[PDB]
Amino acid sequence: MMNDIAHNLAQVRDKISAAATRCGRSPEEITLVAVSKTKPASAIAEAIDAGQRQFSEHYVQEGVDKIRHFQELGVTGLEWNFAGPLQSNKSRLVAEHFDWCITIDRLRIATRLNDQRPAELPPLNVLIQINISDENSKSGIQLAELDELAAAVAELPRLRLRGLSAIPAPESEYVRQFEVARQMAVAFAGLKTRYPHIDTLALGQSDDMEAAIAAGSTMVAIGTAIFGA
Repeated sequence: MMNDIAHNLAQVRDKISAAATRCGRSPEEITLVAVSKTKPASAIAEAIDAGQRQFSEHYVQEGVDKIRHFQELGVTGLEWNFAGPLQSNKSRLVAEHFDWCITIDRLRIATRLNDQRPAELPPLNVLIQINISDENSKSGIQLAELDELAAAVAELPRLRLRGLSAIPAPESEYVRQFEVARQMAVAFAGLKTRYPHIDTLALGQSDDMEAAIAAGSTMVAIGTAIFGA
């Protein structure tokens, strides 16, 4: 027998592996992040018992409480991503506790995170979020704004610019999912030619995973398919 979370993780990892191989990539090129927002520490603990080490949280206090909880238990090897929209007033908590911030879309927030990172911690890994296809969102920048933001973020020494992220508008057609993901892959490839250690393209959830992986995503973030509704 397996518990549901372990079963689900095995299923998702296998789908990712098959997609990678199918498009000529090594499965190791794709990092699975478990989206644990709204799920209790006990659920994360089951995921950890099933080998999962990287988790994404959307709400600052919830995430910090979980991070502290596992620190207190002495659980090692975890990586925590903050992937919610970040309000200025909560930036210090993120800077003090997270390993990655996925949603950088303004210089002011990057600068605060940089300035609030404790001296004893590694630099905070960051991705610049692109609004690639969502006319109904104000989160993420337009691609035309990327050069300006990336140059500024790259000069913040307590951050490490690692690449790009995006959450496309939901799309029913595979061909459109792929076209949008391809646009992100092109932007990502270009960024690599201009900055060091650009190695992360955070793109794709369950319904658009196949398109994202085929296009070049390196980091997929899955919630419901791991933890249930």
